[PDB]
Order: sequence, then C-alpha cells, then structure tokens
Amino acid sequence: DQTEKTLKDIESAVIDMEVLSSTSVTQLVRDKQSARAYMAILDNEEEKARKLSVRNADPHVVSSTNALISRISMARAALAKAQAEMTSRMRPVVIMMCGPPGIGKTKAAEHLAKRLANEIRPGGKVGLVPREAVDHWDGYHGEEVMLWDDYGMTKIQEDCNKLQAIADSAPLTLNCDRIENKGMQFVSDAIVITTNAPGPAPVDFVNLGPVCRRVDFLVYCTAPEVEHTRKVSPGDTTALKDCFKPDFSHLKMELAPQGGFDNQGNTPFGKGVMKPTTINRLLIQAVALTMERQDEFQLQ
Amino acid sequence: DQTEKTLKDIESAVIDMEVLSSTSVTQLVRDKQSARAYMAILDNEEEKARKLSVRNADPHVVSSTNALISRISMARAALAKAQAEMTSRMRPVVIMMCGPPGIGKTKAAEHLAKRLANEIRPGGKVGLVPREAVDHWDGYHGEEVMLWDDYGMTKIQEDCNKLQAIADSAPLTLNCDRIENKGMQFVSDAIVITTNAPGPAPVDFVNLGPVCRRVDFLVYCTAPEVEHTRKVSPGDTTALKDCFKPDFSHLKMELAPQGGFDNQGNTPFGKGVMKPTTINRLLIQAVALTMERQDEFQLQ
Amino acid sequence: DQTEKTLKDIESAVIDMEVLSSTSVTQLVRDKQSARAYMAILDNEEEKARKLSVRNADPHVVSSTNALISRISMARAALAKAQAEMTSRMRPVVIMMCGPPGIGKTKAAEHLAKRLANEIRPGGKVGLVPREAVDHWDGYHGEEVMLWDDYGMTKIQEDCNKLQAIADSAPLTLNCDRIENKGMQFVSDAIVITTNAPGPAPVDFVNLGPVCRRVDFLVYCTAPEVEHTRKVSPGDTTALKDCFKPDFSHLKMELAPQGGFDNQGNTPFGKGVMKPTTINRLLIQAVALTMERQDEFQLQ
Amino acid sequence: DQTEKTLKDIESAVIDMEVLSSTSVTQLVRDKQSARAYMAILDNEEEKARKLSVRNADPHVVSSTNALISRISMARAALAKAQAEMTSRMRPVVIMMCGPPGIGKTKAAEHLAKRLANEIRPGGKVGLVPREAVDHWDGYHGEEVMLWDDYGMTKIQEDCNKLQAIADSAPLTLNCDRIENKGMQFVSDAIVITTNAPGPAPVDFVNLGPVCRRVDFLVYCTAPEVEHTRKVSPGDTTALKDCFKPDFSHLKMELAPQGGFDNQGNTPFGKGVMKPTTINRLLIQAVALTMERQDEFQLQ
Amino acid sequence: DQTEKTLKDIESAVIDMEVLSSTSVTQLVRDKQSARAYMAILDNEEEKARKLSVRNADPHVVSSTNALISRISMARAALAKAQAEMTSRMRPVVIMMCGPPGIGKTKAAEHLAKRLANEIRPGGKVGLVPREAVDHWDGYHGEEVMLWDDYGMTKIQEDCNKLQAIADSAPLTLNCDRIENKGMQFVSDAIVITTNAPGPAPVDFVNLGPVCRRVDFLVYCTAPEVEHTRKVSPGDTTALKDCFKPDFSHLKMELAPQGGFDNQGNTPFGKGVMKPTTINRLLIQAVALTMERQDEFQLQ
Amino acid sequence: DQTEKTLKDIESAVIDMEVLSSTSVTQLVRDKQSARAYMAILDNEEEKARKLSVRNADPHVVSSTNALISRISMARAALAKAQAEMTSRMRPVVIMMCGPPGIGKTKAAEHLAKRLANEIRPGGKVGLVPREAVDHWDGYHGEEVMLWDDYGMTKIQEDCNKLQAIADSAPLTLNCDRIENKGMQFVSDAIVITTNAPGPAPVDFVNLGPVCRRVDFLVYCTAPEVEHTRKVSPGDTTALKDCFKPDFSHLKMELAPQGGFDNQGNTPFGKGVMKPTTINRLLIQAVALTMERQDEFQLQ
Ligand SMILES: Nc1ncnc2c1ncn2[C@@H]1O[C@H](COP(=O)(O)OP(=O)(O)OP(O)(O)=S)[C@@H](O)[C@H]1O
Ligand SMILES: Nc1ncnc2c1ncn2[C@@H]1O[C@H](COP(=O)(O)OP(=O)(O)OP(O)(O)=S)[C@@H](O)[C@H]1O
Ligand SMILES: Nc1ncnc2c1ncn2[C@@H]1O[C@H](COP(=O)(O)OP(=O)(O)OP(O)(O)=S)[C@@H](O)[C@H]1O
Ligand SMILES: Nc1ncnc2c1ncn2[C@@H]1O[C@H](COP(=O)(O)OP(=O)(O)OP(O)(O)=S)[C@@H](O)[C@H]1O
Ligand SMILES: Nc1ncnc2c1ncn2[C@@H]1O[C@H](COP(=O)(O)OP(=O)(O)OP(O)(O)=S)[C@@H](O)[C@H]1O
Ligand SMILES: Nc1ncnc2c1ncn2[C@@H]1O[C@H](COP(=O)(O)OP(=O)(O)OP(O)(O)=S)[C@@H](O)[C@H]1O
Ligand SMILES: [Mg+2]
Ligand SMILES: [Mg+2]
Ligand SMILES: [Mg+2]
Ligand SMILES: [Mg+2]
Ligand SMILES: [Mg+2]
Ligand SMILES: [Mg+2]
Repeated sequence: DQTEKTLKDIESAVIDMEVLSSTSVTQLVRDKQSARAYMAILDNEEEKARKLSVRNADPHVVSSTNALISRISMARAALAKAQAEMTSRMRPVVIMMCGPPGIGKTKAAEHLAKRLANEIRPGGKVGLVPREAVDHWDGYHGEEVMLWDDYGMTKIQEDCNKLQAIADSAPLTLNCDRIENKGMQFVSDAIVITTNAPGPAPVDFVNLGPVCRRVDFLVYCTAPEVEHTRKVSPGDTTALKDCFKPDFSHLKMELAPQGGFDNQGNTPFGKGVMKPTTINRLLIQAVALTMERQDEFQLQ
Repeated sequence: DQTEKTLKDIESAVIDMEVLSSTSVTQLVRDKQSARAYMAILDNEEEKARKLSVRNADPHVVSSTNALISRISMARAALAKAQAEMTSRMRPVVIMMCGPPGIGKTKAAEHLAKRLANEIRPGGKVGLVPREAVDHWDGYHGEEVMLWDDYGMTKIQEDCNKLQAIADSAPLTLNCDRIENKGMQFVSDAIVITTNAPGPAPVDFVNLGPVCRRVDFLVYCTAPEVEHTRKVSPGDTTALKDCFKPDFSHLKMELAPQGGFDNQGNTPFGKGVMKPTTINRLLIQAVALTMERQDEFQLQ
Repeated sequence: DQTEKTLKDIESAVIDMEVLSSTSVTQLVRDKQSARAYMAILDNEEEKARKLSVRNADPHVVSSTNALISRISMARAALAKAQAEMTSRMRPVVIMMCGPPGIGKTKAAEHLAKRLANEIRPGGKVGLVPREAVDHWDGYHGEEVMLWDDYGMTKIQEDCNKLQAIADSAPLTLNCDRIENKGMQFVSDAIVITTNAPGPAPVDFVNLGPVCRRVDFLVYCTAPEVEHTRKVSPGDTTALKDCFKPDFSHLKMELAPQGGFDNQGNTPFGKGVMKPTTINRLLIQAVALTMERQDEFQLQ
Repeated sequence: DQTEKTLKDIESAVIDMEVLSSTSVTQLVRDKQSARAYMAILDNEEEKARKLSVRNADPHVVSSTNALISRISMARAALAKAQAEMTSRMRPVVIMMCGPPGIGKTKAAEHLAKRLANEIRPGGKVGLVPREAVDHWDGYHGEEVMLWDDYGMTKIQEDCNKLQAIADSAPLTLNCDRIENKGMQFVSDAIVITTNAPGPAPVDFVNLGPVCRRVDFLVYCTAPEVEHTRKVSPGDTTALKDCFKPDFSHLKMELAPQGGFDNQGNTPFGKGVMKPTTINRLLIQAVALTMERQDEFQLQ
Repeated sequence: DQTEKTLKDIESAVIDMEVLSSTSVTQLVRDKQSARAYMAILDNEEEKARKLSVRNADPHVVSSTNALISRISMARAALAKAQAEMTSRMRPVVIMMCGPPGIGKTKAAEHLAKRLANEIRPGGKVGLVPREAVDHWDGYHGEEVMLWDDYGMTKIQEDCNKLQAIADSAPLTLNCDRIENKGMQFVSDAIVITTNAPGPAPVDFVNLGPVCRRVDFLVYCTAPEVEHTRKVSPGDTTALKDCFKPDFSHLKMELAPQGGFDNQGNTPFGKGVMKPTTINRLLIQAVALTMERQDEFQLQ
Repeated sequence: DQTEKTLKDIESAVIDMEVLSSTSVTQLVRDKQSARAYMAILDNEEEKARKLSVRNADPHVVSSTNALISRISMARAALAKAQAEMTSRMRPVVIMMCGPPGIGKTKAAEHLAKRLANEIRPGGKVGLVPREAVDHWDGYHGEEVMLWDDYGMTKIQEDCNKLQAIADSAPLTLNCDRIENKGMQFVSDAIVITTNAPGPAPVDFVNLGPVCRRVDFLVYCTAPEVEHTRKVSPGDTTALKDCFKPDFSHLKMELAPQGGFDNQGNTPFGKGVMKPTTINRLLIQAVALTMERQDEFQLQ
C-alpha cells in the first residue's frame, strides 16, 4: 500500500496548518470563512488518517495515525478556545413569513433557506431550531442557516424570548443535556421562520419593540387561486394540486417597513408603507445584506 | 474453512455497502426504499458477524470480526449523519376514525396498520405514539406506521398540538430522556388514529384549520346491529358476541370531504358531501396516496 | 466430572432453545403459555449457571458460565424485542367490588387475586397499582394479576382515565422515572379493584360508556349481620370479631348486567337485572373467561 | 495459613443459614424478628469477610472471599424480593390524642412511642411522619413506630387521605424524589398522633366512616389544673411548673368507643359510652393488641 | 541536542517557581495580580512542555515532561488550595446601563468592557454571565470582566437574587454540572450590565435596598437623533444607520447618585441629583475605583 | 538505607497510633481536638510517606510505601466507622446577627469568625455553608467555624429547615455529588449567620420556637452615624467612607433574651430585656459557652 507517501503528505499538511493557525489566531477567528475552511480541512485530514489506519493493520501506521489525531485535536482545541473567548458575534439576518394556512409557506421557506446556505458558502448547511416542548440544543452543530417552522403555535411569549436571545450580536450560552455539550454558543448566520400569527409579537407585549426591531425582513403572503378553489369545490384534491406551481408564482408577497408589527404599516414608533415583492427579490436583498454585515464585521 | 468463507462473504458485502455510500449519499437518502435496504443489509451483516464471533473464541477470528464491526458501525454512522441534515421529509398519510363506543374501531385500526405496513415494505413494523401522560419518545425506532388510540380522551388540545407537529413535511426533533437518544427526529410514513370525539379538534379551537388540513382520511363509523342488540338484550354477552364478523361487515363507514371537521360535510372554508366507503376501499386509497407521495419525494 | 456434564447439559439446553426461538419467535409471543414457559426455563438456566460458576473456581468453568449467561441474555433480549414489537395484547379480566365500609372487601379481594394468579399460571404473581399520588410505575414488573385497593377515594376522574388506559387490548406505554425503565408497557392479565363508591364512574361523567364497558364483573357486596352487630351494640370488639367467617359467608354478593353502572340494573343503553352470586362461583367464572380469551388470542 | 480453616467455618455457617432461608422463605418474610436477625448476621458476616480480605494477601483467599460476598449479596437480594412480593401486611395500631394546647400531650406521646418501640422489639426506632409540607418520603427508614404531631391544622382533608392510605392492611407505595428511593413500601407497626382537632375528620367529610374505623385508641385529654392556674395567676412560672408532674398524672384521659369520632360517644352507626383511662392502661392495651395482631399475622 | 538543553531550562524554571511558591502562599494569594501572572506563567510552561513532548516520540523526553508536569500540577493544586480557603474577596465594580431599545447600549458596553479588561491587566479577558435559561456556570474561567446583556428580560426577581449573590465580598460557590467543576467560586473584578428596565429592581421589591447599594455606576442613556430619525422615516435603514458614530457621540449619558433606583435622583434613603457623563469619564472613574479597591484589599 | 529506616520508623509510628486509638477509641471519637490532632498527625505521616516515595521508587520501597498507605487508610476507615457508629456528636454554637442594609455586618461577621476559629484551636479553619442555589456539600472540609451570609434571602422556609437540621446533636449526613464525598458527616463547632430579615423565623412559622431555641447568641446591630449621613448626603461617597472605623466601633450591638425572636425582648415563654454588648465581649461569652458545651459532651 502507498501508505508512506500519503502519511508524509498529511504530515506536511498538518504542520503547515499548525504554524498558520499559531500565527494570527485572532484575525483568523474574526475571519469566519477562513476559519470554517480551516476546520473543514482539519476534519478531512482527520477522517483520511482514520480510514488509512483502519484499512492497514501495521502497528506503525496505527501509532502514526494516533499521533496525527493528537496533533489535529490539539489544533482544533486551540482554535475553538480562541473562538470561545470572543466578545461579539455577527448579527444574523432574520426572515419571517406570515400567512393563512395551507398556502405554501413551509416549502417556500425551505427553498429560500437552501438558496441562502448555498450562497453564503459552497457546502453550507441548514439546521433546526428546537421548539417549545424541547428545552435543549443537543441537535445543534453551528450551521449557516436555521429553520423555525410553526413559531407561535402555542406559547408565543417563550417564542419571543428565544428570538430575542438568538437574534443579536451579543454572545450567548445554550442549555444542553449531554456532558460534552455544556457551554455551547449560538453562532449561525441566518434564520428563516414561518408562522400563522399576525406578527412577531402581540400588540400588548412588554418587549414588542425589542423583538420587532430584530426582524430584518417581514413578509406577508397570500394565494388567491388556492383560496378560491378550496372555497368553491371543497374536498377536490386534483384541482388544488393544479393550483400550485414549481416556481412559487402562486404566492403574492408584501414587505413591511423594517421594524413593523402588522400588515398595515405600523411600527412601534411611526407609520410606514407596505411594498410588493417576489421570492427572487427577497433572496437578492437577503444575500446582499448578509455579505454587507460579514464585511463590516471583518473590518470591525 | 466455512468460517473464513463466511468472513470473506461479509467482507465483500461491507465493501459493497461502503462503495455504494461513497459514490452518492444525497440520492441514497432521498430514496427511502434503497436506504432502508442498505440499513437492513448492514444490520444483517453485523448480527451475523456478532453471532459468529460469539460461537468461537479464536483470537484471529475475534480480531477480524471486531474490525468488521467497526467498519459496519462507521458506514451506519455516516448514513445516519446524512439523513439527520435533510431539510425536508415525506408527508405522512393520516387516517382518523371517529365513532360511538364499543363498536370495533380499535380492531379495524390494527387491521389497517398491519396491511399498510406490509404494503409499504416487506417487514413493515408498527409503533406506538406516547399519549398525554407520557412526555418522552424513548421507545420509538423510526417505524413505517404509527398507531394512536384514545385521541382526545382528556387533553384533546395537547393532542392537537402533537398532531400538528408530527404530521408535516418540516423536520422535527423529539424530546427524549436518555442521553443517547438526545435530539432525534420523526420519520414515519403513516399514522392511524382512533377517537371518541366529534372530530379532529373543537369547533372553537384556534388551530382548527392547521389541524384539519393535515388529516388525509376522516372516517365516521357506526354499527347498527351491535347497538340494537345491546339496547334490547342488555347484559347478554353471547348475543352481542354473535354480531361481529371476521371481515368487519358490522362496521359501516362514511368518508368526509378532505379538510372537514364534522358529520354534515362542513369544512373550515366550504360545504361538501359525504361518501359511503368500506375498509378495503379505504386501504386501496391509502396505498395509492402513499405511493404517489413517495415518488414525488424521490423526484423533488 | 459433575461440572463437565452439567455444563454440557446447559450448552445443549441453550442451543436447542436458540433453535426454537429462531424458528417460531412470533408463534411463541402469540402463544402466551409457551412464551412464559420458555422465559421461566431461561431464568432457571441462568440461575443454575451462576450458582455453578460461584461454587467452583477455575478459568474453564467461569469462562464457560460467562459465555452461557451471555448467550442466555441475548436470547432473552431477542424475545423481549419481539414481544415489544407486537400490535396487540390480551384484554385483561376486570373485577370491581363495591360495598359499604368495614365489611371485608379487601380481604376477599386478596383471596380472589391469589386464587386467580395461581390458576392462570402455577407460581403466578400479584402486583400493585400506583394509586393516585405516585405517577410512575417503577415497581411494576409484569405480574399476572393486579390489585387496586382504593379507587375513587379522592380523585375519581383521574382513576377513570387510568382504568380506561390499562383495561384494553391496545398496547400501552407507562411513565417511569428510572433510566432503565424508560419505554415500559403494561402486560398484566387480570385486575381486581375494591371501591367505596356508587359505581365505576360518576353518572354525569363524559366517559361513562368507555369505562363501564371494560369491567367484566361488577359485584355489589354487603354483610347484614356485621352491620346489625355494630348498629345495636356500638364499641363491642368481641361481637364484631365474632361476626366474620373464614369461608367468606358473611359477604352477600350481587352481580349487575355487564356494562352497568349502578345496583338497579341500569346500563348506558338499556336496563337489565341483578343476580345472586358467591366468591367461588365468581372465581370459576373468571377462570373460564380468562382461558377463553387466552385461547382466542392465541389462535389468531 | 489459618485463614483457610476459619474460612471453612464461616462459609459453612453461610450456606447453613441459606438452607433455613431456602426452605422457609414464607416464614422469614412473614415474621420481622427472624428476618431482622438474619440480616444482622448476614451483615456481620459481610463485615468479617471484608476484614479478612483486607488482612489476607493470597489471591486464592480473596477470590473465595469475593465469591462469598457475591453469595451474600444474592441471598440478601432474594430476601428483599420475597419481602417486596407480599400481597398483605400487618395492620397498624393507631392512637390519637385530641386535646387543647398547653397540656403536655407531646411529651406523653414521645414517652408512649418510646416504650412501645422497646416493647415491640428491643432497641427499636421511632420516626416522624412528613409534616404536611413535603409530599415525599425520602427520610423514611421503616421505623417501628411513627409519630405525627399537629395532625390537622387547617389541612385536615389531606391528613385524612394520608391516614386512610397508611392505616391499612393493603400494601402501599410512597412518593419519593431520589433515584434509589423509587418504589418504597411502608412497614411500620404503630402510629401515635397528637392533635387539637375535635375528631379524626370533619363530621361532613365524605370518608368519615373509612377514616374512623381505622383509629384504634381515640383518647380525649384535658388538664383542668393548668387552665385553672392560667385563669388565676397569669404569667406565673412557678405555678406552671407546679401543675405538671413527672408521671403525667395531671392528664385526665377519656377513651372513646371503638370506631367513634366524638367525645359524646357518637359513632357513625350507633351511640356508645365514654370511659375513663390513664397512660398505663392505654400502653398495656396497645401492647396487647399489637401482640395479638402480630401472632395472628405470623400464623395467618 | 537542543531539546535536552531547553528541557533543562524548563526544569530550572519549574524549580524556581516551586521555591517562589513556598515563600508566602497567604500574601501571594492576597496579591491578585501576582497570582494571576504566576498561574499564567505556570500554564504556559506546562503547555510548552506538552507541545514539545508531542513533537518528539522518544521515551526520555516524555518521561521528563511527565515529571515536570507532575511538579507543575503539585504547585497549581497548592495555590488553588490556598486560594479556596479565603474568607473575603474584593467587591466587583458594577456598571448598569438603562435606556430605550435600539440605541446602542450593547455595543457601548462591549467597548467599555474591552477597555477596562485591558486596563486592569495586560491581556485580561471578558466572560459571559449565564442567563435565566441556563442553570450552570460551566463556561466560566475566572475572567476579569463579565458581561450581562438583557438583564431582567423575563424574570427580574431571579436576576436580582443572582446580582445580590455575586456582587459582594463574601465567598460564593457556583452550581455546575461537570464533575471536575464541582465547588468552584466567583472571583471576577468587574461586571457590565445592560437593561431595558427602569432600574436595578422593582420599587415594591422586598430587597430594593440590598440590591441598589451594590451597583457602583448607574447610567441612564438616550439618543435623541436616532429616535427622531426612526420616528420621522420609519423603514429607512440607511438614513437611520447614518446616525451612529464610531466615538459614541450619538449617546447621551447621565450618572445617578450612588444607590439610587431611578432617573429622578431618588435614593432608598433620600433624594439626590443627576449629573452628566460620557464614555471616557465613566472609564476613568471605573479604573480609579478598581485600583483603589485592589490596593485596599492588598493591605487588608 | 536511610529510606528503609525512615519508612520503618513511619510504619512503627503508624502502628503505635493504631494501638493507641484501638485502646482509646472512645476518647479519640469524643474529644474534637483529639480527633483533629489525630487526623493532622496521619496527614503529616502521609506527606512524609509521599516525600519518601519521591526520594526512592524501588519495587521493595514501593511495596513498603503501599503497606504504609494501607495502614493509614485502615486508620482513616476505622476512625470514620467509629464516628459514624457514634450515637451523637457535639452540637455547634449559633451566633446570628440582624440589622439594616449596608452597615457592616459581613465584615464584622468575618472578623468574629476568624477570631473564634483561632481561639478554639491554633490554625483553625473557616468554611462556607452552601446557599440555596447549591444543593451539594462537596466543598466541605470539617472546618472549626462555618460562615453563612444572606440567610433568608429567598428561601426562609428551606433556610429554617436547614438551620433545624444542622444545629442538632444527632448525626447528620450531607448530600454530595462525587462518589467519594457520598457518606459525609457534619462536624463543626460554631456557625456565624448574617441576616437582613427580622429574627430567625417569621412570627407565623409553625416551628418558630424550635428554630429560635437553636440560636445561642442573637445580636441586633445599628450604625446611627452611617444611617444619618447616607440620609443627609445621598451621593457623597467619601463622607460615607469616613464613618467606618478599623476597630468596628461604628456598630452598636444589642443582645436579646435567650430564646427570643425579635429585638423588643419578646420570647416564646414571655418577655425579657435587651442588653448592650460588644464584639470582644460577645467573642468571650461565645468561647465560654462553646468550651462548657464541649466539656459536658466529653465528660458525658
Ligand atoms: N410549491 C408547491 N408545489 C406543490 N405543492 C405545493 C406547493 N406549495 C404547497 N403545496 C401543497 O400545499 C400543501 C401546503 O403545504 P405547506 O407549505 O406546509 O403550507 P403552509 O402554508 O405551511 O400551511 P400551514 O400554515 O403550516 S397550516 C403542501 O403539503 C402541498 O400539498
Ligand atoms: N372484529 C371483531 N371480532 C371479534 N370481536 C370483536 C370485533 N370487533 C369488536 N369485537 C368485540 O367488541 C369489543 C369492542 O372493542 P373495541 O374494538 O376496542 O371497540 P372500540 O370501538 O375501540 O370502543 P372504544 O371507543 O375504545 S370504548 C372488543 O373488545 C371485542 O370483544
Ligand atoms: N375474613 C375475615 N376474617 C377475619 N376478620 C375479617 C375478615 N374480613 C374482614 N375482617 C375484619 O373486618 C375488617 C374490615 O377490613 P377491610 O377488609 O379493610 O374492610 P373494607 O371493606 O376494606 O373497608 P374499607 O372500605 O376498605 S374502609 C378487618 O380489618 C378485620 O378486622
Ligand atoms: N411531665 C412533664 N415534665 C416536665 N415538663 C412538663 C411535663 N408536662 C409538661 N411539661 C412542660 O410543659 C410544656 C408544654 O409543652 P408541650 O408538651 O409541647 O405542650 P403541648 O401539649 O404539646 O401543646 P400543644 O398542644 O402541642 S400546642 C413543656 O415544654 C414542658 O416544659
Ligand atoms: N456604535 C455603533 N456602530 C455601528 N452600528 C451601531 C452602533 N450602535 C448601534 N449600531 C447599530 O444599531 C443596532 C442597535 O443595536 P444594540 O446596540 O444592540 O441596541 P440596544 O441598545 O442593545 O437595544 P436593545 O435594548 O437590546 S432592544 C446595532 O445592531 C447596529 O446595527
Ligand atoms: N469596617 C469597615 N471598614 C471599612 N469599610 C467598611 C467597614 N464596614 C463596612 N464598610 C463599607 O460598607 C459596606 C457595607 O457592606 P457590608 O459589610 O456587606 O454590609 P452588610 O451589613 O453586609 O449589608 P447587607 O445586609 O449585606 S445589604 C462595605 O462594602 C464597605 O464598603
Ligand atoms: Mg407549514
Ligand atoms: Mg378502542
Ligand atoms: Mg379496604
Ligand atoms: Mg405539641
Ligand atoms: Mg442590546
Ligand atoms: Mg452583607
């Protein structure tokens, strides 16, 4: 087997990456894309050494693989420790879609999320925001984008509290149950949310302003053809199946002023104007805002 | 020796599974039948290796078997990881039977669940939905079909919340008390439910629309001969014992318009009509809908 | 010597048992008596193996016994898995005794439960139902008969919920507080209940019909001599102790039509008549019904 | 060395005792004295074996000693299981002292409890019932006698329910919070209650008769001398000291009819007569009743 | 053989630290800056030893490094023991910023915390206070400044209890979950807090006075231009963002009397007056107070 | 071999200690000072053994050190068993201080605690009692004096329960998390408590008298000059500092009647008179009382 040459190559890779990491850890952690790439490369080298050890029974290969796993673990631990000491995080981009039941919010949100995660980085991931009745985050791995379906189904005050905690630039600790997950932090870039409620928070809620100002895009949706069909021919499934289109052109979307809390233009401070929009335009605006915030956080 | 022959066979099988996983993973997880076959093959190879190891004590044999077990576990973990990060799931098929007490709903539900599980896949398995007194999902193993009896017995609103959560195409994390089951999800293909309440949810409930649209087949059951005999010959066990047939002829079934909530054909949006049905026709329709949805999920 | 032949016999027993299990696991689990007998034989084998291992001291016997107990545990685990995969259980036989205070319902119920447990299976056990202030089932082990000493004392509607849950053929999950007890279900064959209330449920309760149909035998008890003795000469302990009898002749028993809720013969659907009865006749009838149900559940 | 010979001796005793447990499980679990002595000897043997193990240095003797320890552990577990499988328990002897404040019934109750505990078994323990504030029983240790001070106090419905639960011959399970405390029985033999209430339960309580029948000795206590001293010489400490006596002769006690609930001799069924008594007659009668019940249960 | 020479130098440094520690543990404990520098040097040396051990593979270097780290751990444990027995600590300096939402409290607080952490020590760190949903302090590493964002968002009274416990000179033990972190204490020097509430505690609170006196600098903030722009042009993101400045000139700050609880000058024991302040005046005053307290504690 | 001679001398000293303890178990277990001195001597022997092991590690020397540490462990286990088997242990002296907020109670309490610990024994330690947020005692080391601050801040009921449990003369077992700590006894001579609430318990507490009787010294504090200044100059911090003297002469201390619950002299048994006191006078009286209590416990 060509074990010696691959071992030498991975040795060179790990040593050069070790020195590179040791150089400027502070700027590296403030550079999100570079750090993510470095972690991915470390994982690739680790799994490659693991499989190389697995397929060979030579004790020398096993010892070398153990040494390389030791080195890679040390580097990953040092970088993770530097990242935990940070005192700020980027402010995530939050999109919240409100509309009647059965019109297509969930599948549109899935499309938006995948497009965004691809745009931020090739190989980006989508994660799940645990909902009420689950109080820990042990399924979380720090993905680029997060999905939150049925926000406000029941217990909307707790939904507001979670949203205020995570939609911010101040660091945050997350409750976990497993021993090795204690002391985890929320470091995702974007959040997409679907709800049936009339807004982010109730109009009599104490923290109305704090939660409303944290939503970057607040979209209100309808679908006239779906609703008309369901109204005139109840129980007919083929017609309704015909009312939906593969480019989401059945959804009619309006956008509210940044910081609003209903579909009439009211914000906690003044009155603005609603404006029509589509799903491509929303994707373009969201991508632009994400890149802008990323650049300004790098320059911070 | 036959032992080394079986060892070579299982080595070839694990090599085939490894190369299949390495080639493509997203297309494999998007193909539910192929992924399940993959899992079955890996489980059978693991069990055969374990029993063969137990039947002997040769150091070389145990070493080879432990290495093979490690490789099998690695492949299984990789597939599990790929499935955990899916952004969508197939929408389950949900049947809810309402009717007066004592007439035979639970038996019909078990018949339907067995046949459905076998038709979806040879060796289907049916599982249990925890009821309102149990708040954790330990004891769920990703079953093809799930059975849920006494829906709305005391706490119909928590049952409504649970049903809305699980019946969807949005991935979901379940609450479990063991550490090793932490952050697991719901991946079932159908749910069969029996009820004594007038419908899926109260007419004054807030999430009436969201809950009703998620019910695929709403069946209303009666049994006139049984009710007559237990009315005119109370306390007589034998006359009542004689009113049940081994093919469910005693049950008389009506089907409501998809999205309704009562006997008279009312829906949240319109006013449709009822339709007489039988248990076998209902089964054929459920199989047809399950196949349609599975093909669409594989394509999308 | 004795150890060699004993371990050879144990090996033969375990191998033939493994063959039988592999052959007809499903038949066994559907055949209650055979499954119970095989489980008891496995318990005997494990106990004998551990005793023999402890008695002697040398590597050969200890290693052989360890392997044997491991294989026995694997067989028991596979059988338990198959038993947990079932879609149905046998409907338990339920007896409820209602009468005025201080006449001897508890002693009679213990007599009945002991006789029933002995008849269902030589060496059967009797367990306890967590009454009302304990919400967990961590003492439950899967006994033949269950004893419910007070029912409806302080919260009768919660008692009705629990009785509806456990008196069924649908598989059930039990709430437990220990880690190793998570995902436990109810498999007992008979339930004897003593009460101080008018009937199984309040007359205006909402689930009267569901809970009253599930009581096989509803007995109303009295003791005219005891009541006369304590009404004419209050405070006399000697006369009271004189009143009772070792053969339970002091109790007079009436039987209501099945599905009734009071002692006037009323049922939720009709109106029957009351019958006289005794403890021995009750025991004979209950054994007959239990064997009938066991045979019919097995023959499927 | 000598460690051989001694081992033989001690181990023989172990197995010897095992024999008298194997053939007499019913008797040992029936009578508390024999089982208590058996446990005492078993733990003495375990301590002796630990001492020998720490003293000894031969691998063979420590192997034998740990084998003996395992044998002791399994025997103790068997005894515990047989005890936990009981379908009945001995009925407690319950004394209730009804009297106004500032007469000295708490010290009298402690004296009675101590003498009873010594009589029932030498060097017995005395425990405290949870004080209507903790709903769990974590401190409980199965004491011979239980003392309940200030029964009632505006929370007498819950106290009535608790007394009905514990004063019985049916097995009971207690609510706890610790993992190892789950599923705990009740095993005490006598209860002494002191209260200011006018009886065991309110005259309108639903469970009046059931609660009244379980009280063995209901004694109404009065101290005319102390109340006279308070009337004549308020704030006089020397007179306060003078009124009390070391022999409790200052307490005037009326014994109520068996099963009564009032100081006028009223009973839920008839009318009786109050009698005069004292501390020593009460203690003698309690001891006699306890011995009667204990032997009756032992032979059954 | 430079590795041996550097290892000998490290050993000499370890011996120097060992002899230094024995000088006076009590005074070194009293001197916080010296203790922090000593621990920093110790951990840096140990990390260097471990890294150079990882670089090499010969037994000699690893053995020498194990001995050196054993000495290092001995010293670290001795100093930890000395530091754990103290009966007093120093009072942290507490800054609390109160103002309307969205004006820049969190970013100003981050600025202040960074500057103050560097001012206290060259290279000091900032850490995160656990919030109401997280229950354990496993992310705490004894950092020199602490951040607390969103104080009193949901449960203000629990926040008051926590702040009263941590702002004090009495030693405090912190709840945690990992075993090795059982029994660690709070040792930070400064705390920076932001809130939307109108003061440290609600006026009707039982512990108003105890909590108010523990806050050293209470600042009330307002940004009139930001409020004007967001009121006149609701939804104009660029116009609003043009109002924020890199020198925090947009935010106007008034300092309240030591011990006050609102912005009208009121104190629990009287009424004072408000004064104007800025970022740099706050920073200089906080540094002066911190240095004063550190010196006074040193002398004590 | 000087190492062998030193090890033999240490072993002979250990054996002498064992024989002295065995022949004088009662005195060692009773006299607190004797037990502390014995523990310190054993700790010194352990330190010498560890130093000897560092000096040499020959296999014979290793075995000798193993035997020495085994002897020391035997001594520790014997002492622990004797103390656990002890019927009772000396009860501590409680000094509770109450007063307005921010007058200097914590610093005075620390001063008094240090002085007491030094008086009772040279090099006497001081410990911190866990507060409400912590429920485990893993940081307890059997200190001479315990210090408790902010008693009754949030959990006055649970604080009262802990005060009743802790001052009792019966043996008490402490909760702990780590496996070794499990089985931890409480042994300490004095408890100094600083409070903001009036009196040890509220006037309506059912166990008011029982918890008051556990308090030996009850001090009420007032600092009239500090209060007047902070009333007249709310914001002047230097003026506030001017009022505190390094001899604690700014405090005014009153002492309440034995058993009292408030500062007006009222007692459960009547009423009394307050007295002036000072910190040194209180210290001398407390030392006298603790010495008398220890003497009477030892003499028996
Ligand atoms: N783009 C689409 N292509 C095909 N079918 C669609 C599409 N969008 C919606 N549907 C159909 O409409 C159903 C509604 O799906 P969802 O997107 O979950 O609706 P919804 O708006 O989330 O409803 P709520 O508010 O959660 S009750 C789907 O299950 C499909 O049957
Ligand atoms: N197909 C059948 N064959 C034989 N007996 C039957 C059949 N269906 C019902 N029964 C009998 O009728 C009883 C009715 O029980 P279930 O089937 O559980 O009725 P149900 O509709 O679930 O009533 P509820 O709503 O749960 S009270 C059964 O327990 C059997 O004794
Ligand atoms: N078979 C019997 N032999 C001897 N004494 C008996 C017998 N049956 C009842 N007794 C006596 O009568 C009492 C009645 O006790 P229980 O059996 O508990 O009566 P009960 O019907 O359960 O009353 P409730 O409803 O539980 S308050 C017993 O405690 C005995 O003293
Ligand atoms: N025989 C006695 N010997 C010595 N002191 C006694 C005696 N009887 C009463 N006393 C005193 O009387 C006091 C009254 O206290 P308790 O005995 O608790 O009164 P009590 O009857 O319990 O009041 P209640 O009903 O619980 S409020 C005791 O604390 C003793 O000091
Ligand atoms: N100094 C600044 N430099 C640049 N942008 C700023 C600055 N201050 C505020 N902003 C912007 O305004 C937003 C206000 O954020 P925060 O500082 O978190 O406000 P806030 O005072 O904490 O509001 P609350 O109380 O948390 S609702 C920031 O997220 C930035 O987008
Ligand atoms: N002897 C002293 N010398 C110097 N400053 C003192 C002295 N006593 C008190 N002070 C100051 O006054 C403050 C009062 O704090 P504490 O000693 O904690 O008072 P306190 O009695 O504990 O108040 P509470 O009840 O905890 S709110 C201290 O933090 C010091 O700043
Ligand atoms: Mg949706
Ligand atoms: Mg049913
Ligand atoms: Mg009873
Ligand atoms: Mg009393
Ligand atoms: Mg903020
Ligand atoms: Mg204080």
